This record gives sequence, structure tokens and C-alpha cells, in this order.
Amino acid sequence: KLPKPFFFEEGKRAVLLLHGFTGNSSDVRQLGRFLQKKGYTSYAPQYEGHAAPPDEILKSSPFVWFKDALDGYDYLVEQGYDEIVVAGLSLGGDFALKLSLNRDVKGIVTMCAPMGGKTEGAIYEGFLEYARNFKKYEGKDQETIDNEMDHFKPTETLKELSEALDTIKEQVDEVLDPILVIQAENDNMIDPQSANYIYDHVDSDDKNIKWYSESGHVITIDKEKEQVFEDIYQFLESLDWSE
Ligand SMILES: [Ca+2]
Ligand SMILES: [Ca+2]
Ligand SMILES: [Ca+2]
Ligand SMILES: [Ca+2]
Repeated sequence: KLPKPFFFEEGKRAVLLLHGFTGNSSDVRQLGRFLQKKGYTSYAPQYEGHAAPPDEILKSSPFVWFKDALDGYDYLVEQGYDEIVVAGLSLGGDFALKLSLNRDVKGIVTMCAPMGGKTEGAIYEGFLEYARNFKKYEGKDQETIDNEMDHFKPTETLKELSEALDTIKEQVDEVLDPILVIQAENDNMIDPQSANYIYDHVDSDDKNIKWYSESGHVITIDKEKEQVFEDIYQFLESLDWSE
């Protein structure tokens, strides 16, 4: 079956977990379980059209996906959690930055968040591979997959994704809340220098950047995730929680 949002309720300190483009909640579930073991509540929404046939992404929009992130914050508040850190992977990291400008958070974690809307190359081919692997998961023959991929038109989606990323890059200088920037040194999906840009251009008074030398882009499921989780926990423990 396909992943669904998850909601692990423990103490009153809460973390909103935002996944990446073409990702879903399974990319942050292990982080959610780690946070739960450390006593933090977490909620991981899913963007419209994700965890679903890839055509549903083509019918959706980054503008909807950011409202899905905002809806996740508002859900935590409706469920009784007022103090919230937003932690985002890849596109979700950009959304975490932008969400902090739209909602009160105690802190921000960005994890391999791109700065800038270059979609040519790795992100384009990553989207196509995502669509091909889903069609295989649908049990489709190789001929139907090939035929269907010749009619898969990702251009408009990638253009909106590009414009959303560019807009957020120009909002980085408005970010004020405490921040942990996490980045894989050998990221083959985005430019790892994006992390230096975020770290240097946010206006936060409390910031930290951490580099990981043996992980790929999806750092929350790769081989150093235990250290990433520990570093996130140390950040969370440093923040201005009321309890
Ligand atoms: Ca409830
Ligand atoms: Ca600006
Ligand atoms: Ca300053
Ligand atoms: Ca700090």
C-alpha cells in the first residue's frame, strides 16, 4: 500500500515534518520514531498528489503543497500543540523556511534544502525515474510503462517548482527563528552550497550548520541518519520551550 500521514503523540513539544518533492511520509518516519523515543510529538502531512500515481502531481501545484504544509501546522495546533518546530527535507526544507514566515515556530530544521530553482539535470531525471518506478509498482508491463512515459509531460510542474524555489530563496533574508541547516556533502540532487547560502542569509540570531560526508540527498533514510537524528535532538533541546 501507499504511505499516509502519521501523527506520533508524546509530550507537548511538537515537530512538523515536511517531506520532499515526489517524496512522502515514509522519508521522515524513522526521524518521527526517533523523536518519539526522545519524547517529542511529530506530525508528517503529505502533499496533494504525493503517495499516489505520478499523474496526480501533474494535476497539482507547489502552491497547493505549501498550503498542505501550513495545514499540517494548523492541525498540530488544533490537536493541542502550540509550540512547534518545523523540519523539512529537500523541498520540504524550503517550505520549512517559508512556513516560519507564516506561522509561529520555535525553530527550523532544513535538510538538504535547495536554494534556487534549477530543475534541469538531476531533479528532472529524478522526477522521471520516480514516475517509472511507480508504474512498475503498479504492476505494469514494460511496454505500457514505456508508452505511458512517452506521454508523461513534466514541464509545467517543474516550471512551477522552479518558480516556487526562486521565490523562497528571495525570502530567506526574512527568516528570524533559530535554525539547524543539515546538508550532505556529496548531494547528487541539489547544489550542496545551498546550505551555506541558507546559513549565511537567514537573519536568525541562533544558527548551526552540519555537514555529513557519507550520505546522499535523502539524508533522513541514508547511512548517517542516526547522527542526523542526534544532531536534530541536540538542536531541539536547546530551544525556548515553555516545558
Ligand atoms: Ca487529538
Ligand atoms: Ca528578501
Ligand atoms: Ca542579523
Ligand atoms: Ca543553536
